[PDB]
Amino acid sequence: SEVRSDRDKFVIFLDVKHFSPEDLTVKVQEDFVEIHGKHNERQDDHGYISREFHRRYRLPSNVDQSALSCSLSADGMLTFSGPKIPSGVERAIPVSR
Amino acid sequence: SEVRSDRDKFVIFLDVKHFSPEDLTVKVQEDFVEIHGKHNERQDDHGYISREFHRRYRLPSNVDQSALSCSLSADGMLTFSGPKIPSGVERAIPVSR
Repeated sequence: SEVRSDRDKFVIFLDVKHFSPEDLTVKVQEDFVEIHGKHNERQDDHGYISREFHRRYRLPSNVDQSALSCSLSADGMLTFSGPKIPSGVERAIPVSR
Repeated sequence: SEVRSDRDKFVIFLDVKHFSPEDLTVKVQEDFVEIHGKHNERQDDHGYISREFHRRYRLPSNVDQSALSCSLSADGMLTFSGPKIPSGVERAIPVSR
């Protein structure tokens, strides 16, 4: 987990390496991002393992909830992001190298 | 997880370091050991995290189900064990050093 928020955007990075994309759900409700995962795996000798989590995050009030995106990388990182809407009211300048 | 089984006993070791003793349940049913854990934690900014698992293990038919024990170590290791009942039918000899 890393949650980053700047003037331009809000981003959640969440390591979910033990989960398949179909195991995950992401919902936004009442100004919270709600992320759930559940993965079940058969073991040797008729055992099984279930891994499960929930993560609730507060969503800043200026994130555009009509422009949210979420993706899962091949290496198991979930990225959830949204741009911030300008309200009309120091500014970092990128240094290229 | 490590599951060990010798002529004397059956032992499950399971790392549950993110769980409190009150978060865990252990049940034996239909020749399976069923271990569950769920731990919820409040975060900063009104977030929360839930961690949850299930682990089902087959219990050997010769384990004495009247003499099962389970404990959680300070460092978060769960040990579940039972002795085997002698049936009446090579044998390792310990080497002390």
